[PDB]
Amino acid sequence: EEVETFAFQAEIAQLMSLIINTFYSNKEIFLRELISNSSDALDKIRYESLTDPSKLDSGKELHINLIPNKQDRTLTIVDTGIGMTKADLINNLGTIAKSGTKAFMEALQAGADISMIGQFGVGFYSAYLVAEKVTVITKHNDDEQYAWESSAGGSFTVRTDTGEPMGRGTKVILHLKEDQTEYLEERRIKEIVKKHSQFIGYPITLFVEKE
Ligand SMILES: CCNC(=O)c1nnn(-c2cc(C(C)C)c(O)cc2O)c1-c1ccc(CNCC2CCCCC2)cc1
Repeated sequence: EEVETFAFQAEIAQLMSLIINTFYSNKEIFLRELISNSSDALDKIRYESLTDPSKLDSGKELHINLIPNKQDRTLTIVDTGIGMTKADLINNLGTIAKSGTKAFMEALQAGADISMIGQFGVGFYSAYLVAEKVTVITKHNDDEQYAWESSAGGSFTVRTDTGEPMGRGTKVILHLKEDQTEYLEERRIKEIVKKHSQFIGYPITLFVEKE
């Protein structure tokens, strides 16, 4: 193996129903959240590079790419952000899933708008509105490349990854549900990016396919 399995420390089930009962009607939100996460990690590497420019030896270009693949039924979002160590990976998709759900449910009960979801650290899980499964590949300067994977059931895996090296950053592959292929269409992606992510301060490039 060298594959490790972790049980969700929270009810990810409770998070998932909250996300359904909050965004099922506007699923395109997932793109906003993932792009927003990318921008966050890009801000971090930018910031660290100011004090230590050798942080950029793993890649100088700071960007976000979107890659639909109809044949595979995947939407992939790549960024050249700071990436996650193994511990960052578990902290951000596991640990925070518990405390961030708790925090976000409290704020919603007190009247906060749903659009705050990203601020409670659980925006990533909106991906499960469109994806049956999600793989996260990540690389941080201070660690090896890892692959995280979950169908948002009771568990997720982490493994040392041995695919193509990214130099630094994070790639999220959405294995879309059969009924949500619309997020593979160029026009659709474009509209969502225009609508939600126009103020993102890094270039966001859609890779259109040939047909
Ligand atoms: C420890 C240093 N590493 C990073 O922080 C990092 N590196 N890559 N990413 C990253 C993560 C995701 C999701 C899988 C969680 C992503 O879609 C894209 C990313 O670049 C991240 C990342 C980790 C967490 C988040 C979530 N931020 C919530 C935060 C809460 C307080 C308000 C401001 C925003 C967003 C991006």
